Amino acid sequence: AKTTQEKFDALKEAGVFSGYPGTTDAKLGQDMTRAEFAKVLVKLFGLKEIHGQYSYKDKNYDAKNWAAPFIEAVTAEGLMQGKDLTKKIFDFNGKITVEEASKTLVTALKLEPVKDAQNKATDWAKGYFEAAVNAGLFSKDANPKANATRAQLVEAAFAADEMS
Ligand SMILES: [Cl-]
Ligand SMILES: [Cl-]
Repeated sequence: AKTTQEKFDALKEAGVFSGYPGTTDAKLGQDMTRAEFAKVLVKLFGLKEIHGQYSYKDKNYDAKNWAAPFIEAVTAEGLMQGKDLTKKIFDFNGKITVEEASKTLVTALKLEPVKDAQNKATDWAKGYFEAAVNAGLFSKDANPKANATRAQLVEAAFAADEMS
């Protein structure tokens, strides 16, 4: 049984997660931005970065934003969409949620959302969260609406990698 720390160390070795300067602390209790999570997905699934395309209207979403090539890759791949679709806002500094991460991973693994799933997720996500739980990516007792912890994302990424 690998611990969350051992799963993180393996993912860091692989270039999927990064740690922090000066310490071996992986901050497993802390949160992750949507920009960072798009980079995680690009590394985890070996996606091509997309330069010189900008699908969203967020302020400071341009060539000087380090995250755009990753955000564009997960967008073209169908993994992430904006937080709001009429204004085309990605919310790159916003934190990724359990249920958002669930939808990305379920889609990337070509799994099927569960129809008429009953759980605490936002309506759009109930099926994705349920599919993610059933695949072992998140615990049934996780809060789907919460910001996902780095621990949770490590576990989910690790499991997804094994399924691929
Ligand atoms: Cl921590
Ligand atoms: Cl969990």
